[PDB]
This record gives sequence, C-alpha cells and structure tokens, in this order.
Amino acid sequence: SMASKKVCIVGSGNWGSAIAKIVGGNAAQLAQFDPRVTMWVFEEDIGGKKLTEIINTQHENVKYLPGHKLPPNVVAVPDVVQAAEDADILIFVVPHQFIGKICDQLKGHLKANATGISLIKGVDEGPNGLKLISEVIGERLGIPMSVLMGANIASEVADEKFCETTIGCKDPAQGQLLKELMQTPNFRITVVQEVDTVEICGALKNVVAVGAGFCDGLGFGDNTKAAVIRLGLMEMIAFAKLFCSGPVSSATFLESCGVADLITTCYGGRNRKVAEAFARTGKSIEQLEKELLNGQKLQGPETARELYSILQHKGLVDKFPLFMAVYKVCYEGQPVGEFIHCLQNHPEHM
Ligand SMILES: NC(=O)c1ccc[n+]([C@@H]2O[C@H](COP(=O)([O-])OP(=O)(O)OC[C@H]3O[C@@H](n4cnc5c(N)ncnc54)[C@H](O)[C@@H]3O)[C@@H](O)[C@H]2O)c1
Repeated sequence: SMASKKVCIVGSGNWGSAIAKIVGGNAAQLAQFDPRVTMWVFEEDIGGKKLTEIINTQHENVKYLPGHKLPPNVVAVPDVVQAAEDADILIFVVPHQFIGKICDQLKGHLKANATGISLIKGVDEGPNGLKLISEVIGERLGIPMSVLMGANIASEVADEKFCETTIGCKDPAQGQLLKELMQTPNFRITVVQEVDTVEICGALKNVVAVGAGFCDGLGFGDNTKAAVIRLGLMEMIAFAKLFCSGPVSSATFLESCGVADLITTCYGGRNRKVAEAFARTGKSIEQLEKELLNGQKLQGPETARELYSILQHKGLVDKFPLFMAVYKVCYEGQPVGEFIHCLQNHPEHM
C-alpha cells in the first residue's frame, strides 16, 4: 500500500513560498506525503543573518512573502542537491534565469523513480524552435514532468482568497497524486492532458500583461485592457498552434492557465506594475525591476525577447504584432505611445 512520497520544493520566492504553505500543510495532513517538506533556498544575507536560518527559525520568508508564516515542517535548505536527494516529487518553482544551473547541479543526484512538476512561466529556444522549460528540466534530469499553471497571484493565494489552477499531466495516476498534493478548499485544481498548451499559456500571458501595463501607463481603462487581453489571447492560440508539438486545442485556453491567468495577471501582476512605470518614467526595465519588486523577478519582457528570437529564426516576426510591439517597446526603444497603433491595426482573426 505505498510509502509516503518525499516532496522537495526547488525555489522559495514569492510564488515558491506561497506554494510551500499549501504543500507543507497538505503533506502534514495526508499520509501519502512525508511531512518533512524540504525547500531549496538560494542563500542570502539579510542583515547579517542567513535567510535559511531566518526561515527555519521564524518560519516565514517575509522578504518574498510578507505577513505570512510557513508551516513549521517546511525545511529551508541552501544546498540544492541536499534538498532534492531523497525527493520523490520535485516542484520546480524559480525564475526562468535560474533553472539551467539548478539542473546542471541536480543531474544524476535524483532518486531513481523521481518525478517533477514545473510551475515556471517562460520558454527557451531549442536547436530547432520552441523548447519548453519543463522539457528542458525533464531531459537534463531524466524525469517525467508535469506543469501547474493558473491565475495565481501569490499574495492572494497566500491569503486563501478563492482561486483555481490547471495541472497538465499525461499520466492519469500521477495527475491525481499531484492534485492531492496541491489542492486546497481554496485552491481548486483541474487536471488536463495537454501539458504543452497549458505550459505555453503561462509563458505567453506575461508578455500580454506588459502590454496591458503600457496601456494603463498611457491612461487607458477597462475597455482597452479587455481589448489587449482579447488580442493577446488571439496571438497566444495562433502561436501555440504553430510552434507546439502535438495537437493544440482552443478549448485548453478556456482553462485557468489561459483566459483566467491572462486576466488576473493583466490586472494585478508584477509585469503589469513594472510595465506601467516603464510607460510613465522612461526608466529601464532592469532598473524598475530592482526599484519596484524588492528582489522578485519579471518574466514578461525576457519572454518577449525569447519570442522575438523564435519568430525571427522563421522570419515570422511580422506575424505577431502585439507580442512584437511589447518586445520593441522594452528593447528597441520604440515610444510606448505607439503601442495603441498595434491594437488599432491588429488583424481581426489569426
Ligand atoms: N509571484 C507570483 O505571483 C506567481 C504566480 C504563478 C507563477 N509564478 C511564477 O513562479 C516562478 C517562480 O517565481 P517566484 O514568484 O516564486 O520568485 P520571485 O520571482 O518571487 O523571486 C526571485 C527568487 O529567485 C531567487 N534568486 C534571485 N537571485 C538568484 C540566483 N542568482 N540564483 C538562484 N536563485 C536566485 C531567490 O531565491 C528569490 O526567491 C516564476 O516563473 C513566476 O513567473 C509567480
């Protein structure tokens, strides 16, 4: 009758810490999961103290998730290999820029039948086209992979406000097991099988949200923001269908990972906040990230840069106006006030 699976949370930021509240509590409540939940924490010096000691002592990662405690059973562990050594389930939740290295170090040190689920929002590019982050993680570490994507602003999740998420998993058994580990009476999960489409949604919505922030930065309102979300979704489906392997069904975009995450993000996401300030101050995105997010990371612009690269290697840049408009305003120096023009001209269908 099975042993309890050990869970390792790789990452500890805003979303990561919020996910630890959920997981820490479920592992502690459910026999199937070992109560000892480890969390890899990239060590930091917070006023002389090591962040890993603060967490294991005060059970709170206030720098990244203020006003919330973490279940006492979540252990902070600075060495990622150690944190992951005995894990059966590995939740990958860290900003895009950091997984490669993490994977460099875990390769070959994971338990035999370990599996993983990625919560990361973004995309890489492969020797030939789009390469999903879960695929990258899955191939380097040699483990089966799932993805958890939905409209989940962390602060709200941490506050237990009602919300849902989508888990993409090909294996039914695993799909249900991961759902038992993540579901809360306020964190409702639907499991679907096209991992790819679900993941890509999480990645592309952040680019759209940068655009929404620009329009807020130009003084627009809801009718405009809705347009931006609608046109962004039109580009997302079209883009998913072109570059994703296997069938891409529009129905999947009606899941939380799609229309919902696109909405919540465009209204209260970090990408929207920094995007608006970019529109108002003219400062660099990098500078705004440092000045405004107290250490948290942006994914929207870097993702747009990735899209640019994927699209240009196929001379299809002219095909995704809204996406490319976000990229040009962030990186080429195109005046933000010109953003509206890409909406006014946007193709009616794609
Ligand atoms: N925050 C959210 O609301 C929310 C909701 C759903 C998905 N996500 C996604 O979750 C993923 C994880 O993001 P997050 O929000 O937990 O974090 P952050 O984006 O909150 O924090 C940056 C984090 O990265 C780490 N970091 C900084 N420099 C590092 C380095 N040099 N090496 C290794 N780590 C370093 C720190 O440990 C810190 O916790 C992201 O892809 C994001 O888009 C976030």
